[PDB]
Amino acid sequence: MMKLIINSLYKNKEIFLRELISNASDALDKIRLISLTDENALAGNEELTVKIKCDKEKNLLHVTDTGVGMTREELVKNLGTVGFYSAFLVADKVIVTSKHNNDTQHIWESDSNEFSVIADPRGNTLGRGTTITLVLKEEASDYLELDTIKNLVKKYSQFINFPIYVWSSKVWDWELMNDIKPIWQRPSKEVEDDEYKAFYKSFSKESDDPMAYIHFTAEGEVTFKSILFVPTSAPRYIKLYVRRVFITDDFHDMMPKYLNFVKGVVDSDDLPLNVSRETLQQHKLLKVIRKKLVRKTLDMIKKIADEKYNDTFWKEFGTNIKLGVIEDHSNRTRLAKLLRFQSSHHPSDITSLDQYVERMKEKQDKIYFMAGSSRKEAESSPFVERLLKKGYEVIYLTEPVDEYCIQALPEFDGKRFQNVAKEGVKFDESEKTKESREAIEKEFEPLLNWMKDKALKDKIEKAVVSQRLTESPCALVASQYGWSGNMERIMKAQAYQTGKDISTNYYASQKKTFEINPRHPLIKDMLRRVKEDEDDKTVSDLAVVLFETATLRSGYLLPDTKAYGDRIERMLRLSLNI
Amino acid sequence: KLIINSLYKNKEIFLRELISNASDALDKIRLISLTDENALAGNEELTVKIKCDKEKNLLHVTDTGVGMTREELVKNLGTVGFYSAFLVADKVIVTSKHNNDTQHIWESDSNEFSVIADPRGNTLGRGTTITLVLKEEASDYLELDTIKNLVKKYSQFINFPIYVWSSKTVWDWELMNDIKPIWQRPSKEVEDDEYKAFYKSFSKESDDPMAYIHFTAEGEVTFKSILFVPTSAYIKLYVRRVFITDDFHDMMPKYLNFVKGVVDSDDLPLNVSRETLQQHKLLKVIRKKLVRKTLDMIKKIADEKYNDTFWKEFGTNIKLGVIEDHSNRTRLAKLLRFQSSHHPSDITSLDQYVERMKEKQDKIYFMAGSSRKEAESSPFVERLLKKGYEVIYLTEPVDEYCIQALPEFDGKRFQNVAKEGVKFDESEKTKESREAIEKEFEPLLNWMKDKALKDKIEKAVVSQRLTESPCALVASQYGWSGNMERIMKAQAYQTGKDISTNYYASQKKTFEINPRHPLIKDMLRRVKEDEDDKTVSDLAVVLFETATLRSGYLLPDTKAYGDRIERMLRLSLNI
Ligand SMILES: Nc1ncnc2c1ncn2[C@@H]1O[C@H](COP(=O)(O)OP(=O)(O)NP(=O)(O)O)[C@@H](O)[C@H]1O
Ligand SMILES: Nc1ncnc2c1ncn2[C@@H]1O[C@H](COP(=O)(O)OP(=O)(O)NP(=O)(O)O)[C@@H](O)[C@H]1O
Ligand SMILES: [Mg+2]
Ligand SMILES: [Mg+2]
Ligand SMILES: [Mg+2]
Ligand SMILES: [Mg+2]
Repeated sequence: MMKLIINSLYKNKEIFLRELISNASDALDKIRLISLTDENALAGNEELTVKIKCDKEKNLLHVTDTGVGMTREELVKNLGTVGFYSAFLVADKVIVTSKHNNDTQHIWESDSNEFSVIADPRGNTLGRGTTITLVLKEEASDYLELDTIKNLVKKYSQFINFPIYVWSSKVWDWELMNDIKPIWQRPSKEVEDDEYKAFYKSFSKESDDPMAYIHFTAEGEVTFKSILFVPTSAPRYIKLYVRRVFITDDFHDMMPKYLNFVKGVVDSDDLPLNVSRETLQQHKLLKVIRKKLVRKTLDMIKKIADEKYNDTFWKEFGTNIKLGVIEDHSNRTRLAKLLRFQSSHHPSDITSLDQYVERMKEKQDKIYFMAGSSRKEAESSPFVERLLKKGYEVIYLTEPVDEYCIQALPEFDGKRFQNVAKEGVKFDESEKTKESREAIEKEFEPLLNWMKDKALKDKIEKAVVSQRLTESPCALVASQYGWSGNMERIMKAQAYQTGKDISTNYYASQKKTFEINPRHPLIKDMLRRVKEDEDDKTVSDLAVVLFETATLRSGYLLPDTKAYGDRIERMLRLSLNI
Repeated sequence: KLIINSLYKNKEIFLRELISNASDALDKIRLISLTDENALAGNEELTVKIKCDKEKNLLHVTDTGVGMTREELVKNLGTVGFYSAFLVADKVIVTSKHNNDTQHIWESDSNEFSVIADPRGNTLGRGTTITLVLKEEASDYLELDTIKNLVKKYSQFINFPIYVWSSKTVWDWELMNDIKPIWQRPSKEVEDDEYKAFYKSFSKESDDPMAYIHFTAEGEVTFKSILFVPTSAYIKLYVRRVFITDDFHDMMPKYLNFVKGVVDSDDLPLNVSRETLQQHKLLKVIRKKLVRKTLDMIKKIADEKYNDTFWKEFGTNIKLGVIEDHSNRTRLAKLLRFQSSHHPSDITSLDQYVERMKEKQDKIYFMAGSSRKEAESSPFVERLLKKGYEVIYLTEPVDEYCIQALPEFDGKRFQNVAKEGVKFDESEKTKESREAIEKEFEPLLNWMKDKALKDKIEKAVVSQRLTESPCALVASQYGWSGNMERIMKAQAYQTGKDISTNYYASQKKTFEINPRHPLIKDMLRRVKEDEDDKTVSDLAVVLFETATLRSGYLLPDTKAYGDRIERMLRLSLNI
């Protein structure tokens, strides 16, 4: 898009200046950074400033910085291959006078297409820096006013930490337009809400408010002031200053990987200023600063209003909190309180763990969960039937990270987690219920022994009477430390996309505990016809099909769909005549 | 203090690491001299001079390389490598002169150290001398007979002159080294064992390379190169025989990142910057020639070895190659291997599939699965197999993508058996017989479309691809199959999210039925008797839900499926 930018930004026509001030300030950051390890880098031009002149006589607008500038080699690359082209929205011809420490002064000219670089016939005028000169077009020929620049600078120079002067009448002399003092250095009581929002937009754009922000000052082992932000959306970051001097935004180990979405500034008066980037990154004080940034980020996330947290924060950054529980051992408890999940308590609303706890029964000491690939799968599962009926709430885990997240959290507020698809599910039992159960177990013993010893031999660990089923005839339960259906699934996907066929593992190719419902009509009939004739194949063929459907119902992959299907066929044939 | 009596087996390797280091220092100062004329001021020469001393019990390894500054001496020297010098000595004296600093002396007694300015001052001009005060238990190294064979043993591929202090019965330096590079020699004269020894000199891998190629490039650019294929999953750039770098990451395309070798060009600029030389026009011409010659090498590998060994290791690289490299796609397509229904385990080439194709067969049929077993027991391939058509099986994630980037092989288009478009030719007697049976089952076709499976299927038709299977779900040509439903939705669940309202995930499929199948015949038989019957209603849904799993898709509602199954199980027992 050559000339297809002028019309798409006819709204933001005045931003040409903001884009130039931005560039000037960046150039000033770079040379100031070089001078921290080179005592005579400022020798060409002592001051670090932004100067703007209106040359209405010649139709020129001058933006002069005393920054790093550009070399002969840098002029042909950087100025060619928003941004710098923003100048062409108000200028037909663009000329930049520039002087770098490692080369002589040159003048770069361009209409918009081709280019040419010549040495400035005047010699070295700036000493160091760059002057952006714009041959201002007809409709833009009004910026060269004694108040237009004055007012535009005073709104687009906000948050520029270098002094900006304009050549003005009063005698023609420079006049300071901005305030050099950083807003992160100002006390919180004085900084307005709009100012914090405007700051967020100034270094990340997007023209929408941050989700949240925190402005703090640190006391103790290390001293620094900081402003941190939570963006409104997960993008699909942190600027470090030492004694008010910009150093870098390339330090990625500032925040742990789970809090990578956080944006902001850190200004430390304790870090070494007159040192290299490699030395500062591995500095011991940085690890202290980091621990403080994480805690203050979590303070900020915690402060988000209840509804907004669930409806907005959780939706974008819930996974990050889940990864946080796994990574951040020292902040685990704070993070566990930030977790939100779906549960049987409501069809869609998410719940905290504290809210789950408050809803618990007096003698319930396990936080129950069902892990699936979708809510629907998890909620229509055979394992939640009795729990739900008797009023136990079950958390539903529908993302693959969820199970590693729970698996990394031994307890929550004195309560241990229990996977309903696994051994360890308990119901408080009255003496009447308890005894009525023991009678059932003995009544169904000839069916349990038949299933284990012949019908389903070498398929199941054992066959028992279940206490977790309502509507379902049977289900497959994994051992307490074994793999569930959801884990088998997650692992098989991982072993296919990356792994080298982990078929003969340990607790992957193992048999499960086959639990039956003594009140289900079909199991009742099955007990009857087995005691009469144990070698009745019609019952034996029916046990296999029932077991294989339980496999699917339980969340496990079927070992051979061809055979299963062929059984279903035979069943359907002897269910009619076909 | 756990290396002295173990590292031894390789016990005399202290010299190899010291020769290697000297050569690196020599390589580095020469690299600086290309842009800087004042680099070789202290010394004009670039040598390695080893010297023996019986009386003082000292062994000096002297180089005229870059040298080390005082700051570097403290950091670099200390904790394979430089430490190996403590296997034969218990005190290493390092004298070093660098262009940016005065001459210093570093000494270490394996534990502690010290670094002071040399009392003698500048005696080296530029470089380092490593003095070894040998142990009296392993001081055999100061013997002329021993040192002469030891330097030749570890300087075969060192391209700087190595000298030793010797005499003829007149003391002077002698050359134990031929600095003409292996790549610059004529291809005929270089022995096979020399190419192998060269591979281990820079890879430090011990084992042989799987394959190698040594060629001289001609035409648009001229260079000499030796490229290697390793046995299990870095290119050195030289200009005018002068080492430049090995940090040019894009020398080879990403798919061929396993290739190791050297490139020596007399057409590239020498006295220029690394940044500049990386973007030079001739380098891209070299890059294109490296790929083609690499592929030439991969093609020269014998048949069995290719499938048994190359394919097992780098097969995935070739598949990624077909996708990445548009220019060499046709060359790469011929390197692809897949399993097929021709043999239970053997993999086949596409040319081999083509040679087996039927007279008037225009398509290469493929079935994609999570494993071979699901692919080979798919309803989709039933009649193709029976009629003698071969089906390629795609059991890996990349496969789907690989074939997709290949619009044709040798004039043939690929056909997914899970998708509409499988062809079976027929005579007028077969075409009319089909059109008769098709109109015979049409009442059932509309009953399944408008009653039984009203909003679950796109259309119900009579299949020509089944033998044993009663039915199957067939995908649209512009739709997703079962395997692609996975690949996509096991990444929307894994990474993506909110893909319920996707492109075509909740899209209905074509429900094909087998007219010769007992259950489909008796379903047609009973569809005219009542129709309002809930037994055939259940029969058809249960069969449709079983066809789904059987077709590679997933069951909408598993519970409802279970509930159906058990009502049928009620009939088969209590009745
Ligand atoms: N005043 C200046 N002094 C020195 N170099 C400059 C100046 N203005 C522009 N440049 C060079 O031109 C390049 C592009 O500038 P610009 O198009 O504004 O993008 P940017 O500032 O790098 N990033 P953005 O903030 O998105 O515009 C910069 O990387 C500089 O190297
Ligand atoms: N003769 C020498 N001249 C200049 N520098 C040297 C010399 N010998 C060793 N060094 C320095 O000491 C460092 C450590 O050497 P060494 O322990 O052999 O590892 P390395 O040379 O970096 N790589 P490698 O030898 O493959 O393990 C090197 O990085 C060199 O900078
Ligand atoms: Mg910019
Ligand atoms: Mg069958
Ligand atoms: Mg070494
Ligand atoms: Mg039921």
